[PDB]
Amino acid sequence: SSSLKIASTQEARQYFDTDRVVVDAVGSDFTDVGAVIAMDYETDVIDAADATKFGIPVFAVTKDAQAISADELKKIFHIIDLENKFDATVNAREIETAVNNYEDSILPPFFKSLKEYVSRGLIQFDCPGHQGGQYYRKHPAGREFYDFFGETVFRADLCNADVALGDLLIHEGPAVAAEKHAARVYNADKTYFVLGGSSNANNTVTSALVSNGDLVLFDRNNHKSVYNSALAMAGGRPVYLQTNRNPYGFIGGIYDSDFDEKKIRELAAKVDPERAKWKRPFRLAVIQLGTYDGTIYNAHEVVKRIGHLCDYIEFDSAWVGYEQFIPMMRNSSPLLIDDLGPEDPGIIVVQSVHKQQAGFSQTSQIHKKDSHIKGQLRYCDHKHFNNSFNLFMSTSPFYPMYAALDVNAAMQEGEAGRKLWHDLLITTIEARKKLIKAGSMFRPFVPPVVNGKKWEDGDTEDMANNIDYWRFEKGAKWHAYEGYGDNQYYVDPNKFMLTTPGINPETGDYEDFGVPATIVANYLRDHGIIPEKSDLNSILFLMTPAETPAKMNNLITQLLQLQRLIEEDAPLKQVLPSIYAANEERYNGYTIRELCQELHDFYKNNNTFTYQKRLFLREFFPEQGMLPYEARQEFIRNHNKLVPLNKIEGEIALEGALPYPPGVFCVAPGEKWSETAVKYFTILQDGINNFPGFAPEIQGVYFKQEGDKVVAYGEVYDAEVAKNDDRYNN
Amino acid sequence: SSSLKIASTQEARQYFDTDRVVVDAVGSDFTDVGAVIAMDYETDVIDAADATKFGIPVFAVTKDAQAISADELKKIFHIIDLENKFDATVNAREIETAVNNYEDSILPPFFKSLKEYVSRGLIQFDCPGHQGGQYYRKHPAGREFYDFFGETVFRADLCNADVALGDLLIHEGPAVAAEKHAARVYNADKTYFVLGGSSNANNTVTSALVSNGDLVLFDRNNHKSVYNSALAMAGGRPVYLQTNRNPYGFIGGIYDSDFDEKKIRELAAKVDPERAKWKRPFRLAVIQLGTYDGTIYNAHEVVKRIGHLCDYIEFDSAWVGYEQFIPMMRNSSPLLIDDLGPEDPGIIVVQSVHKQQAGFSQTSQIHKKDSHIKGQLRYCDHKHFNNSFNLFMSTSPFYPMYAALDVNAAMQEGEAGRKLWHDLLITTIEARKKLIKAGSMFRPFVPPVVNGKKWEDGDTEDMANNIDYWRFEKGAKWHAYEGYGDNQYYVDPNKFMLTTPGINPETGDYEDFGVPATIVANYLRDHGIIPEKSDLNSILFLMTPAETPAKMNNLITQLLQLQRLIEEDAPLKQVLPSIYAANEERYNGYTIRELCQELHDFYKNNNTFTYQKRLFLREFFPEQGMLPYEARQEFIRNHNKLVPLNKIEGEIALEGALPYPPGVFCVAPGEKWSETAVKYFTILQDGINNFPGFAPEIQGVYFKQEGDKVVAYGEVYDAEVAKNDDRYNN
Ligand SMILES: *Cc1c(COP(=O)(O)O)cnc(C)c1O
Ligand SMILES: *Cc1c(COP(=O)(O)O)cnc(C)c1O
Repeated sequence: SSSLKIASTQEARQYFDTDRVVVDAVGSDFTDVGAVIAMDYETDVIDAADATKFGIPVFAVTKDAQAISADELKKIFHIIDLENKFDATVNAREIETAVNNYEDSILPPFFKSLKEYVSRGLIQFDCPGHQGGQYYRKHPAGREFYDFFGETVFRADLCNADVALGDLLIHEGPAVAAEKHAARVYNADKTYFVLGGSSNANNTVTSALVSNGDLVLFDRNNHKSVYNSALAMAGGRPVYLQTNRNPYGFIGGIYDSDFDEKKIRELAAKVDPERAKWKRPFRLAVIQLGTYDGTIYNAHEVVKRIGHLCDYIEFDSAWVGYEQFIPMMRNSSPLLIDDLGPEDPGIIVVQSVHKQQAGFSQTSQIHKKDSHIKGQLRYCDHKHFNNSFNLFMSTSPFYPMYAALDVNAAMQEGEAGRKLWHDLLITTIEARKKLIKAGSMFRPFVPPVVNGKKWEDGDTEDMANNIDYWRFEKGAKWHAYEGYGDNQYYVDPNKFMLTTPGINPETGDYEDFGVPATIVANYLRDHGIIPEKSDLNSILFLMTPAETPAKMNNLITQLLQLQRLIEEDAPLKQVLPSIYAANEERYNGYTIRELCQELHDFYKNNNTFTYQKRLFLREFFPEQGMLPYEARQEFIRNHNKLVPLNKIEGEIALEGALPYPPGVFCVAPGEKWSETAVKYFTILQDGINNFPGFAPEIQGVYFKQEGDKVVAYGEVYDAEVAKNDDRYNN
Repeated sequence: SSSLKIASTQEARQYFDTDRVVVDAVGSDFTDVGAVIAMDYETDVIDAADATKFGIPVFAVTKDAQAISADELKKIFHIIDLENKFDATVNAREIETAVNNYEDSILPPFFKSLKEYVSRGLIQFDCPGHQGGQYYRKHPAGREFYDFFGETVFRADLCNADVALGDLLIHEGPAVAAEKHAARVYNADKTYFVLGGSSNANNTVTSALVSNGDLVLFDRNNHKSVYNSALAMAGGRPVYLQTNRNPYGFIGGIYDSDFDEKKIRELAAKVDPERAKWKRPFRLAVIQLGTYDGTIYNAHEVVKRIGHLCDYIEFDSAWVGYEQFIPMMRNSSPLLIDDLGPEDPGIIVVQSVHKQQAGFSQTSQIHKKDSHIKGQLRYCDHKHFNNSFNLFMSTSPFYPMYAALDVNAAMQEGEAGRKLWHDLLITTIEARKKLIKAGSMFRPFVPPVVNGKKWEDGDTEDMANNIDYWRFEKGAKWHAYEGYGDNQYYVDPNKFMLTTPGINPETGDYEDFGVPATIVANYLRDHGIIPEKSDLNSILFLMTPAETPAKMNNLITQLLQLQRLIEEDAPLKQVLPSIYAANEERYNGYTIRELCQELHDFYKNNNTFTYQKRLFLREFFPEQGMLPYEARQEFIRNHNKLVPLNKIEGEIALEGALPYPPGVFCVAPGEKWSETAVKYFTILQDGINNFPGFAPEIQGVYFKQEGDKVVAYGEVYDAEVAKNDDRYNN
């Protein structure tokens, strides 16, 4: 027991002697216990130690060992004979050796090395220049920071000259040791540890595979990181697949139909020989496994329906990663597709370990699963893939940030790991029942009825393993998703999503009254609860085993409290203190209902959710005036100008239009501004200039303050400036 | 005093009452003190409090205030009349208000906000998914990690849904607030906080300015990050400038001559019109301000000699940043070039804040100083420069890592900051004197004689402000640098460098006996001291105000101890325990002198340092067979094969050859393997296969295990594979 303590029951106490460490009772969560020591009859302690699925060695003290039943013997490690004092020293050695092996076995390779390295108190003259955080504590501000985070995070901040922790770049020693454990845990062929966010992780993927002018099959929901890297950077040629959207504006998956061999090819107008010739016209297809709004794909049906058309497939799964550890979710896992022939695509998975797994912000993994085509000329080897990695991977990775990727792997590994997640479904499934039965107006976006009974009337333990309760059925009265098919999509259970009053189910039109989600997000924040995101008529909360019932019931106290107030038409001053404070003029003497109604009508009258649909509907994509790689260059060269929003229609944008919702590009670079877009943006822009303290987050557009109102402006192609620029012509 | 304590003298104790906080004597370093309280006659305490240049408010308790001299009054903030009890409460209020303002004034904007945000205990449902590190503590390995780094580093790990700390991407609120303070502190026009290492910082710079086929003036010493981003990535065309090297193999600056307008242009053979036409044929010139081995440029003579030939200039100053804060070093600072006309180049500075400043690994800044040409078509605005920023900046920066860039700015700011650095010159200058006077065989790479007397016989305080003692004179008996000129280059004082026995000064040839620096690096590490790097006959130690005399004398204890043993020909077992252990066979019965001599002869007989020169000498650059952007594409497309080292001469490399020393590319991508290179690498390769436990670090080359020896192999162009690949031809 180096750091680990020892859990003993009061009776067992007097009978063991590894009194070198910290002993403590059992009502423990057993997470800092290296050995458990109890009396044989104290069977519930042996059971508690057991269920955790942790593997803590249990020692049962007896006075009649021959009497312990086989069954209990299947739960313990060693027996301690209380009536024998000659064994007192071997007893202590056994316990100590046990604790030490327990620990030596739970810690991942890199973390264990780093931890031991720091235990040496080496005199560092290498870089970081802060060396031990000792530069920091010499200055008063440096000292506040040093005492704020603590001496350790600095002590363990090391670099390349600390060879005992290996080489993280070309992967050697503990650095690669840990990456290989990640592989074993995730069922991949190589895991690359990325410390620059899945943003830079994608940059590695695309920049390794895609060559200039190569055909990229594009999921239209893709994060800016894919657009820019695969298309604008690598110079690939996208061939988009339209997306399902709905009255709530929710980001859905790809149109069931868009998955047609025949269609895709025609749809591959782009390079007729590339397409109308090849077995696989696409170098890569990049698809969003799980979207921000809870739609998870059946990785199994995609690889089958489009694998032959692409050399590799990148599943950008930043919003997931855990579906491989939740039984009912196995179909969604692409790394659990064990039967890949030489004919199907090398599969690749990019996941932000910080988002919904255990990791510090900026930590992600790249799982490489492509041995099935290891022969091929299309096959991208490690030398090539590590070349890319090294284009974006810093020459000086933050070490404590690497150990986080390492401890997350062991945390997902084993039944204990998969037990942690199950327990979360039980909590989550209960918080939702509580909200629903409690009468909340904010309702979990889940199937109303399932198996004749209603969703909240199911056995939670059944719902925690029964996918029937988490699936978007083909033809949904409730989800509104139009172009989906069977056993194609499911609802991500760790995306606690709630919808707000304002949108009608059956009818799919708006209602007369609606409670903009923003009013709710703000209320929450004002009461010490930070929501992840809140669109127009929905608010989202991100789940991981960190959740505890108290915390779930903490969110619900506030959700019921905000409702009590909206129905009682309280004063807008009271419900949203701060917004009223700042915008006291504009919101003078308002009631929440005043605002709710007002905001509500804006989008209602503005026919909002109609525009959000077309934006991702193929019969409404903008018009590619310039290829993405091209539009960039023009931008880089300064051949552009700032057309105002209103008269920018049909102008070629040199940057993507990134509004919220949904926060994906709406006009890719090189695409010429569409009538749709322009209008959606105008609803937003005017919404900004009408509801101060409620303005939607936009990107790729700039707001010039035009007297009373502010005004959007975008960087557009200027063929004239370009035209007359003698730097390029000849 | 929120966290800040209070330093009072025993006499002053009984006279003040802000007994709400922690009070403590004065023998303080004053770094956790918000107010200092003493008796008027205790003048040395008021002085100690003063010299720190911290700005701590001093309160002087008196019994005859009319008697305190003017001079002392210029040192105190407020007077405390001990003989007045009615003022007891206003006295306490004053002290408390004082401490609170002191603090509110020392903390940078972002740190202060993050710190206050965490003080609220908000219930986080946003991402990171670990939310508070509470996911981690639920698992035994997660718990070891959670207890290892502590609760705070996790608590303050936030994202976008935590709006109160602003928007770090598009820069708003506390995030931009801090970035602007960095600008004020650094004298730039915009500072961009980069959390992906100067590696990604460079990717931002080049990727914003350089357009495809643009002309890049290339410092041949440039880090892989520049080669790859400006050339291999942006597809720029380099025009190299040869580099000064020496018998120690040390990375020097650019050849004084290479800086000739006429030469540069001819030298610009590349695109005759681009050159033999334009005022500025170059879009960018990327130059290494300060190299790994101590040579710092005079930023003032560069901009003057080559500014007109380029639109912008990127000074990759990752090995520096502090020369702007050291008086004698101002010439080297580019941001302290205040007189920039519309005619001269927008100046940009990239610095790794973690390297030799105060920051966590992966932290760097990009200083944008280009307002002087803000009119121009060549002028790269923020919208364009933030576009690049956002290509590599993660959509989820690690926040604690951002506050590090923030506290580093305040730490450099003010006389207190510039006082911290000076003090370091005084320690460092004294450690070297000690080594030299003590008779060490490892000698600081400094001018032997200066001002008639010898270097270690100067007034240290004079040497800490006198550049004469840190400069490579034109024609040096001692530095061996050949192509340098006057007041062109200086020796970086915060790069504690020592050379080893083995190379002859006067003669510039090897000696008969030599002590490979690796022997020393290894000894050191074996005794709890981590050197930053150790080449063939030199070992480097990186300095910052974190150094303390005890630590300096700690290194020296070990340096004298290793010497005592080398002269006494100890057993190789004893001097290098571990190396002997592992390689017990090979080094059996060895004495250190046996190895020293052996290793020594290897490079001697191998004429090593001659090859290292030509490698950066223009009349010995490889032959560009393929432009860098091209060679990559071919690599990406798989048109390649693994030619072994020995028969790889004159083959086109698809990856740079990265040996150590010096750790810069020796064969850029597309360049065909040169005779020089091949040999240099063969010295290394054979050295690996001869001195196990002493193998040089290589990259871009692979070692296939050929029976007894291992073998280097590089990715070379394969025009045939290429030739027959029907995917590209038409
Ligand atoms: C978060 C996100 C990214 C961007 O990566 P970071 O890890 O946040 O730096 C890329 N793809 C998807 C689907 C994402 O949600
Ligand atoms: C360190 C270095 C880099 C690489 O940047 P990191 O900060 O280490 O990620 C780029 N340029 C130079 C001159 C460097 O020394």
